[PDB]
Amino acid sequence: DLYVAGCGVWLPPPVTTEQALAAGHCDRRLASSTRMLSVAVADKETPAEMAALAAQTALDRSGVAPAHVDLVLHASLYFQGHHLWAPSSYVQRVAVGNRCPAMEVRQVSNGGMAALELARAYLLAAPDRVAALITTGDRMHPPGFDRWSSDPGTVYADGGTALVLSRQGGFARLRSLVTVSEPVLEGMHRGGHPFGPPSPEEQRAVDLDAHKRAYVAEAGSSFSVARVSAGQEEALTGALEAAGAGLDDISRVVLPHMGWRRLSAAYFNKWHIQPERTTWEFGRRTGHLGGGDPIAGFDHLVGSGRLAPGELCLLVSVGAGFSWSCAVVELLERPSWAA
Amino acid sequence: GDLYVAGCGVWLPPPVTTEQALAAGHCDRRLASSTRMLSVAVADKETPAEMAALAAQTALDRSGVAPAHVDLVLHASLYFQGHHLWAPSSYVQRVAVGNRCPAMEVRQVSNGGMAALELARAYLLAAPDRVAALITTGDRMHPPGFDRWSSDPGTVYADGGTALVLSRQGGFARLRSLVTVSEPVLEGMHRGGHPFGPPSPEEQRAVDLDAHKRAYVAEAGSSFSVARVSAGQEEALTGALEAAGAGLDDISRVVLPHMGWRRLSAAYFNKWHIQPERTTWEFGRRTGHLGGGDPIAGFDHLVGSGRLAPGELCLLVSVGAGFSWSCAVVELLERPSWAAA
Ligand SMILES: CCC(=O)NCCNC(=O)CCNC(=O)[C@H](O)C(C)(C)COP(=O)(O)O
Ligand SMILES: CCC(=O)NCCNC(=O)CCNC(=O)[C@H](O)C(C)(C)COP(=O)(O)O
Repeated sequence: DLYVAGCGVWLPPPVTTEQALAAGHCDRRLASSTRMLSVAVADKETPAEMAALAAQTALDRSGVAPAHVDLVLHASLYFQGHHLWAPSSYVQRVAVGNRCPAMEVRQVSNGGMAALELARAYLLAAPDRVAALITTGDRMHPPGFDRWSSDPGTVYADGGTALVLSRQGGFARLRSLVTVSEPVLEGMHRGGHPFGPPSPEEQRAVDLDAHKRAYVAEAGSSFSVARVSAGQEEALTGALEAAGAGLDDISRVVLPHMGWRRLSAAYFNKWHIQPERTTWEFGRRTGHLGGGDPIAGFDHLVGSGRLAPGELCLLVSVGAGFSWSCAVVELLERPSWAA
Repeated sequence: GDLYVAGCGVWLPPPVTTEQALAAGHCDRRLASSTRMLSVAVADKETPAEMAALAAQTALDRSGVAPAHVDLVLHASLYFQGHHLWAPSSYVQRVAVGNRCPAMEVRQVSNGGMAALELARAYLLAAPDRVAALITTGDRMHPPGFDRWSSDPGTVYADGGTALVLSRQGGFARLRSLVTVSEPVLEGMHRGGHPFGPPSPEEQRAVDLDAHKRAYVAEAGSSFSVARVSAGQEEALTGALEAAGAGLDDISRVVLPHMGWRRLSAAYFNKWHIQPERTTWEFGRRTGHLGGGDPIAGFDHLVGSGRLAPGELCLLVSVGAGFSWSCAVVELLERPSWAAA
């Protein structure tokens, strides 16, 4: 199989829900239903800057030489700051210093696990390949984005994450990785008829709620909820089965950093697992890093010593489209940078 | 090189002539002359993923490959896809494939099609039972954010979609080589901020790549910039030729980016001493730059117009800001039924 050789995050200072309420960015009803405590917010740091910083951390920990990094993939879900510019080449220039292929991979909030899929294949496609770097980075600022209200129920963070995947060795083994696609749901996140062509553009601003309501009215709530539930179930069961494990075999579940209401509907009141078995407390203080959530969550569990050698971790990620990815990761040893 | 091209296609909206552009004040006479563009495909109502999906329907139908045999869908683009936090690749998959393999975006600015081809090749090769992959491109380069004539003087940007179906099973052409080169020292040329510092957080509402280029060159040096670009292009060319066991003289047709005449002459005609008549120059100058899509559209043109004969070799040439370069040698095995004589 493949190994996680390194990982890291770069998170700008948090803004608390209390500060957000006082600043008017946020209403009480939303604070209450999401149960968020705080979210990382950048000042001047741009998406690729934060990704390269996380990447520098992940690479240092991995100890992998630049020449053994055979691919760089940068994932993100929002504007990277400069049109017709190569943010992955920035990540490569600053964090890696080598000349392998560097490109972007996007799959909305599932982008990190999507990049992991392509990185796994790339490493397996040739016998001499060693490692791949995956990064994520996003800066969810005005004018085009409202971290509290553009997609109500999820509060968006600024920051970067990174993971080093390796065929040679590492502190954890990737026991399975399964990705599920249900493209009938793609219209849920755009204008135009759900089952026809998209409408004309909308750069500022992001308003996901209206598009969802329109989708549901056309396809029906029954259809929408059932297709979403089914896709999530396929990813879970596929990943667990591929790893020879059941959900009871899992010590910690890395969930997306969504608000409480969404996490309860999707996971807690569905799978009947307890919050303490998940990254809920970490996520509710961090915010949604898009495709980066499973990397940030795994890094936190490992870094804080909350995952022990021999224990299995389940990564859970979902993106508009829809796409789902689940992965089972086995911790082999506590890395030197952990507690 | 045991991969095949099984299908390809394009969907191009109606052309706007340079004459129309000149009359509209979108183009000046100096630019028209220097680029020698005749026309550019321009979309009216069509959006990027819509055009990509149309090209994919064409590519898939031509390939005869079953949707179930499509194991990966990659959609490449260089500009805003029309909706944020929305998945254009899933639109492409819903409309053109109707299957449930992974579907995602790959970007590498104007090298995005070949970058997707690199990842698709690896994906197909990574498990013994995988069959085909679909790569698409699509962009719509409209005002106010973009000026297709002036945002990047020297290249005129097109709206349109392209698609290619790659297969391990079989197809009408064989992928003999594909090589990608990366020179990330050049990344600053296409953004604000210091070339060797962090990107500026100040967004440039109207894209002006010429301003960014001038700032980069003033800092990194003109000589350094030209040479590093030249070298990257040379590495990709020679690498792809060597990997295919071929020399430039063995290549019957060259698919070049749809840049303006001045750029093509500097980068290719006066450098490689190859004939414009041996390239897709005439097709490109009527189509415009489709970003990562050029090599697909150019290859599609050559095959569909019957200009490539069985046994003959084709060189695909692609470059993107970053910079990244990709070249590929494709061998035509048979004239596909959808082609002309
Ligand atoms: C950045 C956008 C993105 O990719 N988000 C990940 C996908 N979005 C979600 O998973 C949010 C949860 N939404 C759903 O499960 C379905 O769409 C529902 C259940 C039909 C509506 O959800 P709701 O808005 O009520 O929370
Ligand atoms: C922005 C879309 C995109 O990715 N385009 C591919 C990269 N851009 C180009 O290749 C344009 C040609 N530019 C170059 O060859 C180098 O930048 C030079 C040689 C340093 C300056 O070229 P010029 O702008 O004078 O034509």
